[PDB]
Amino acid sequence: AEKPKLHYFNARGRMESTRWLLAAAGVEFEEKFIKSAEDLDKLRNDGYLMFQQVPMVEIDGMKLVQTRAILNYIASKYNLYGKDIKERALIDMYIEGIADLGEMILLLPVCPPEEKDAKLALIKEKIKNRYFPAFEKVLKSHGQDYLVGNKLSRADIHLVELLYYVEELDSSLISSFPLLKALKTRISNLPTVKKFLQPGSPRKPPMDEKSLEEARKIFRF
Amino acid sequence: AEKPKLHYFNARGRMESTRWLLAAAGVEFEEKFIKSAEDLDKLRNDGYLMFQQVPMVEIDGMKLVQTRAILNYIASKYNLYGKDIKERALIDMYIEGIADLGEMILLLPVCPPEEKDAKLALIKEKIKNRYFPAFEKVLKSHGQDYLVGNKLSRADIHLVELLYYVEELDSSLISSFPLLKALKTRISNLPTVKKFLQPGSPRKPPMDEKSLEEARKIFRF
Ligand SMILES: N[C@@H](CCC(=O)N[C@@H](CSCc1ccccc1)C(=O)NCC(=O)O)C(=O)O
Ligand SMILES: N[C@@H](CCC(=O)N[C@@H](CSCc1ccccc1)C(=O)NCC(=O)O)C(=O)O
Repeated sequence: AEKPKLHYFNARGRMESTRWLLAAAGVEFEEKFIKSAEDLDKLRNDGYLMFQQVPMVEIDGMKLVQTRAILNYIASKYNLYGKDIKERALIDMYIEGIADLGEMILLLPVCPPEEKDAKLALIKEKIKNRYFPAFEKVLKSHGQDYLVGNKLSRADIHLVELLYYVEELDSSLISSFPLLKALKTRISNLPTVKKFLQPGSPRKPPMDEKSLEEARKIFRF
Repeated sequence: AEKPKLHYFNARGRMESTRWLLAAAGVEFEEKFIKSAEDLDKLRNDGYLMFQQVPMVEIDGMKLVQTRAILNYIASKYNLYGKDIKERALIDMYIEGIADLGEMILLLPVCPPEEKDAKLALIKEKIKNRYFPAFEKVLKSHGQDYLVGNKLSRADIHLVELLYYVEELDSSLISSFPLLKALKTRISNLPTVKKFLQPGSPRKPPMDEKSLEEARKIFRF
């Protein structure tokens, strides 16, 4: 209990951006998986989850419960949040555009089957016209290697993680965006991220039929 | 252009928590309203909106675009974000539970009319069982006047703003939560917030038939 213990089920879900921030920061974590609905209710009843939900992360003696509260703490603790407030204002504006798009991709497996391909067509229109041009534009304006202060931050890890999810959606979207392609390569070869991308890591896979089935059972949605 | 200029339409919407944070911090702002869809496209074409959307806030020479990026900057600039990172980790966990609930109430006027009362019944179940007990519990644990460091922060203004929206939904929900009732009274009598609650302020009203009509026209949803 010096190693962060991330409480969640065995899936990408809402824990994955934390798994990537901690691993890129070189921190080693421990995971306690929720296998059943009763695993989640025990957690609730013991007073571990402030709003009855997970992600939950035991770190520095706190039972931290919200995604954005978990990430903001880790990003500050490990110097991945910029040097001053004008610098983390640019990081929050970029990474919140990334969480808007990321929420669309995250929830797409739960979409009503009629809607599913209309939603997917809308997510590809947003990537082409709105989100990727915006980020191509900040990398093109300063011509530096990193999104914000010519120093690695959480905006780069949160953006590259998303570029991996968009590549699984359709590997053709990124092709007209050369500076994003370059940033993906670059952050993917950093030793901490490279370790994480390798075959034995705590990194999780796409949601399939059986994970979504387990997710509906545990979280009763 | 020393006064922040908040760009949005003339409604509560996603700008209202900024209107409350700035006003409680004693800052005076200016508002440029979007009246039409073309008012929004001019803004887009001039390169003011990074992801083609509003809220947008011109502050300290930045055209800041995301809600959480706007609020995090103002809250840091005006000392409303806690003293250290363990203190803003508690503020982010509390205020993100408040934004979950607040998103439900915000979007309720746009819900499909079949669904509307089932959604409203669900929001009242969440308030009674999940969100208000959680906050009653932190005020009861330390017995202090403020949610986080016995000093006013953004967690108190964001929570009281919500207690006003829940009171318009159903004035009976808060009654079994005495310490929240007390915090509402207390923050409402601070001179900056009191000024804002008074009849001539930049504070906005509930969404009605005609505001939602104007909102669908400007934002094409
Ligand atoms: N805003 C919260 C959201 C948390 C949340 O919704 N958690 C879900 C689990 S994450 C849900 C999920 C499942 C499948 C795919 C994506 C997300 C949960 O615990 N549900 C039980 C409850 O509400 O009582 C956060 O970011 O931490
Ligand atoms: N995550 C963004 C969300 C921004 C957003 O959705 N903005 C809307 C305006 S806010 C929408 C709204 C309307 C009525 C009631 C609640 C919210 C917008 O500009 N839409 C145009 C577009 O997407 O191209 C934020 O927090 O800033």
